[PDB]
Amino acid sequence: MPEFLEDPSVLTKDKLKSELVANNVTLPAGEQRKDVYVQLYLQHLTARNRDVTELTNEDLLDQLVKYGVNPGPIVGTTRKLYEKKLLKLREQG
Repeated sequence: MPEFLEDPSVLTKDKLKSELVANNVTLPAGEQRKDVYVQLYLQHLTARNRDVTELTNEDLLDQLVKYGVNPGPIVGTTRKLYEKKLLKLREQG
């Protein structure tokens, strides 16, 4: 669980998606919102890792893939869900 940014919101949606795939994070089907991807990053990492918002859509996916997660391509309303979920994975760290 490599040290992750304490503020991944600075990441783009595509970047967060790769992060989740790089983390072998599995992205549930039926979810395409940026916030969902942002919280998933916080839900998986930050929630256990104890800016993600500045990551670009491309980089955000790179991080999601790293967690072993491969959901649907962040549309524009599910991105927040993934951002929140990411925090959960980050918490695992």
